[PDB]
Amino acid sequence: WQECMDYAVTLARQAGEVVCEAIKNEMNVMLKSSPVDLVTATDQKVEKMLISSIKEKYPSHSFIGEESVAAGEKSILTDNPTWIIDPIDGTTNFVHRFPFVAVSIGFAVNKKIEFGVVYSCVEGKMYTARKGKGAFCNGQKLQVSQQEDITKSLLVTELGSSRTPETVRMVLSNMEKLFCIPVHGIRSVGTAAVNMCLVATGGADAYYEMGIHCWDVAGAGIIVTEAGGVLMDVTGGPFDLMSRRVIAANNRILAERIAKEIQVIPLQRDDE
Amino acid sequence: WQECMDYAVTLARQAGEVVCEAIKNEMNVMLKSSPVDLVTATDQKVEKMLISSIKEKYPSHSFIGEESVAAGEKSILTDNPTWIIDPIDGTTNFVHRFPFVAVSIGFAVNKKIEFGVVYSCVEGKMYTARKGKGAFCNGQKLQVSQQEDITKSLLVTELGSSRTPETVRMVLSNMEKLFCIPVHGIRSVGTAAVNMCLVATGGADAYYEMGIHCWDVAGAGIIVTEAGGVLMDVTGGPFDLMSRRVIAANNRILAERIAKEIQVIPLQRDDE
Ligand SMILES: O=P([O-])([O-])O[C@@H]1[C@H](O)[C@H](O)[C@@H](O)[C@H](O)[C@H]1O
Ligand SMILES: O=P([O-])([O-])O[C@@H]1[C@H](O)[C@H](O)[C@@H](O)[C@H](O)[C@H]1O
Ligand SMILES: [Ca+2]
Ligand SMILES: [Ca+2]
Ligand SMILES: [Ca+2]
Ligand SMILES: [Ca+2]
Ligand SMILES: [Ca+2]
Ligand SMILES: [Ca+2]
Ligand SMILES: [Cl-]
Ligand SMILES: [Cl-]
Repeated sequence: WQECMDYAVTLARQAGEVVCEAIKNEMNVMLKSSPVDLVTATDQKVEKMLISSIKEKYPSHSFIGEESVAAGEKSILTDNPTWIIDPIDGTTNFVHRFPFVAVSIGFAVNKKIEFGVVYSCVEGKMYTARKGKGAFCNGQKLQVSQQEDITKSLLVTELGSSRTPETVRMVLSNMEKLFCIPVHGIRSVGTAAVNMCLVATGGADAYYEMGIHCWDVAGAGIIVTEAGGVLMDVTGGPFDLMSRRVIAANNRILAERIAKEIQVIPLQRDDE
Repeated sequence: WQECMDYAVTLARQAGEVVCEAIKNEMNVMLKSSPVDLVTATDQKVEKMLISSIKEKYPSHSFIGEESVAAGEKSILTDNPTWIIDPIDGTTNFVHRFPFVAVSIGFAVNKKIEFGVVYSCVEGKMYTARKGKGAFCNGQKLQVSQQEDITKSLLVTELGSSRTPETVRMVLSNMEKLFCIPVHGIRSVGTAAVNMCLVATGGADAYYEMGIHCWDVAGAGIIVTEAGGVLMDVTGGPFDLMSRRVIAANNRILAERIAKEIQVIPLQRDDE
């Protein structure tokens, strides 16, 4: 797998420069399922680049990509080596030139993530992790924080892609409960992968969100765990790559305290 | 005033050095008005260093410093050349190693801001702006976005320092109104100065918040305006550096719209 991983990094840095060059220019913004669900030509171009370059070196491997799924593909995970890709995580940020956009790649064999590569191109941070090998950012080994007291934690989360009054009110309600525990604060950088990568570095204590997809957490999840953290479903149950929900914390203590506070929003699984 | 400005940029970098060095070490985290209102020995020393270095060259100038005010000094602005200082804007981030901390310095004469210096030490970004000279970040001229459609804007704001149910509910409700207009999204990096600087670059279209202090925005405000932006009061009226309220936008079109949507949160002015 090291051959594939080293290849993924080269590919990530490559797709990374395409994105980071495109960000400097005027874009043609297009909508997908709503006026806030955006996509551009770069999202599509980069994804086709990645898939081709991968199936060119590894023709037997399967692929699960955000735009490919929107192109007609089904997001079904088998035991076969599968590349779970998100060409640009932070499309809205990308469109606005907000300094946080990443290229995310996850690789799963036997339905388990072997390695994850997350490239934050604007800042030039390459986050990588291989099962049992550790998590790193530009050669620097990562380690999650040791905070076990919720009232002294810094959390990260996003408001979501939905504008439905009920869904929104529930998200804000969950945000309120945690906020008033209280915790030191809540941050929102604009991308699931980076938010999680910040938890891995220890700059944030935990991340939680409902509404995400497999391509959002496939690369960063392994990075949090290899940094010493834990992944979990919002329900307190085990993490599920297709569940649309996740809690990426420094330790099990915060994860369960957070789970205890938030109310689940009904979501449709990616494998349905 | 240019001499003062040149001296300011130097002092800010020197302070930035100190802050960014301490951020990697063990620190004594103390409390101010509550368990979530923090301060560290670095906040205290950096301010003392700044005020002393300034008082040496310009002994006839006045100062307004967060920690000085906390120590008993009153935040009263006069027509005399006053240095409005925020040693560390983003103390909670500092304590958590969250990659966004800034040293802010605002210089006012006749109660108007002449220049501002904001140094984001972790990123090594020096934001500066003299009235009528333009705003720059590391020697590159800044310019706000041109979005006049609120439904395509990206806003930045913070949840605040209060955990009072009543207040937290107004903050989240104001957030709910803007989010469901809808807007493309809402971000929170954890520091008012940087949030405003991101608006000056165009990465975000507008920033708003009620609860900040004069030292939080004295430096970044001139950067937004010099970048082509506008500072406004939540009432839609002119900006009042001592009111605890602010709307820093790319243009008046968006600013007026935000002021229309949000509800005022009762607060004690800095001059009361
Ligand atoms: O659309 P995308 O920009 O690839 O990814 C989005 C980002 O990860 C965002 O932070 C998260 O809150 C959304 O749920 C995702 O869909
Ligand atoms: O305490 P400080 O970190 O210097 O300043 C705070 C930060 O700027 C924060 O982002 C803002 O939301 C608060 O209102 C400020 O008081
Ligand atoms: Ca998307
Ligand atoms: Ca994407
Ligand atoms: Ca994504
Ligand atoms: Ca403070
Ligand atoms: Ca401060
Ligand atoms: Ca501050
Ligand atoms: Cl905070
Ligand atoms: Cl958002």
